[PDB]
Amino acid sequence: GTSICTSEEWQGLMQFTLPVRLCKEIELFHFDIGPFENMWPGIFVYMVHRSCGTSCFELEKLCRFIMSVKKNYRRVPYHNWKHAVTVAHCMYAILQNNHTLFTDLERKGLLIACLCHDLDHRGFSNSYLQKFDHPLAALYSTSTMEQHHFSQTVSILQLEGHNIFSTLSSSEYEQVLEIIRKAIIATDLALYFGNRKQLEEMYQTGSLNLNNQSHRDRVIGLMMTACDLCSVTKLWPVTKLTANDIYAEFWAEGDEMKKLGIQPIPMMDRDKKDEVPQGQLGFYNAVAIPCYTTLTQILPPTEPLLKACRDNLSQWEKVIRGEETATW
Ligand SMILES: Nc1nc2c(Cl)cccc2s1
Ligand code: NI
Ligand code: NI
Repeated sequence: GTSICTSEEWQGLMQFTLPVRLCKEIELFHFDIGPFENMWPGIFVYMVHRSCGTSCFELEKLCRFIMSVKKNYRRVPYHNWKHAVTVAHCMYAILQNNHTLFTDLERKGLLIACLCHDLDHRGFSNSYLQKFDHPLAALYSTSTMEQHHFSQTVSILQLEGHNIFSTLSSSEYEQVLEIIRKAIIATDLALYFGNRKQLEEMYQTGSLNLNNQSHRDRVIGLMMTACDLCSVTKLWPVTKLTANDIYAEFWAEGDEMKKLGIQPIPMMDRDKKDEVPQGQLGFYNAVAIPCYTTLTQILPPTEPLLKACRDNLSQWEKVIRGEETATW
């Protein structure tokens, strides 16, 4: 089912104003929402306003939406409200450096998609649900969770006075849902591998063209992935801390696989922490680097995200060689 924010919750956010000093920081790729928990909702409003305009959605309908989107996230270590807003910010940063490539309808859809992309997450992966045949795996055969995430989004839209997209033409309403659906589905990392490879080939052969709708969906696809993984693009100490959350969640799933007579993969096994560095190294070379490498080629203003990822790759190599500092 679906939860609704209180009258007290959405009204408090409307009064919200972003401290002056933050306006300058929020624009940067490396900005870290972490030290500002109370502000997160109003941080998103700010990004929506700056990107899509103040007269984009009715403020009340938007604020009701956001605080209900907050409440429908779970107290899991990683795939939580904190993550949703961190992905939204990275998208906002990309959009601001690439504003005129994307239409007004796309930007609003992509920002909403990022905030909604992990809705009602349980801390269990696609592997888990399909290995053990959860009812979600039978209803959604591929990209299982990502389909539930979008289904959750639509359910929140259908709440009393929550529909932010109502003041669009019925044709544009169809379009923005499809943009959102295609964005949320693209966060399934299984799909990423094929997407990047294809996008790379289209760029090298020069056939890439943003006026071709199928190309746009793919670039949007890579952008979604870039935002999903942006923890690997923050400053090393922030990157290190977030990893602890990702693994805290991985390990609790491993704790379930054991009882049902399965040795879970090394990455999810809490008695196998020693492999974590080399696992990150592998994940950067196989997924992260190539994702930010390709995105930069397509959108050169996004280059700082790749610089920061190369930076964190280097720090994981340092941890492997035993050169690790304290960092808490
Ligand atoms: N830093 C991050 N690491 C991972 C791994 Cl190892 C698997 C899947 C997603 C992510 S995000
Ligand atoms: Ni997800
Ligand atoms: Ni995510």
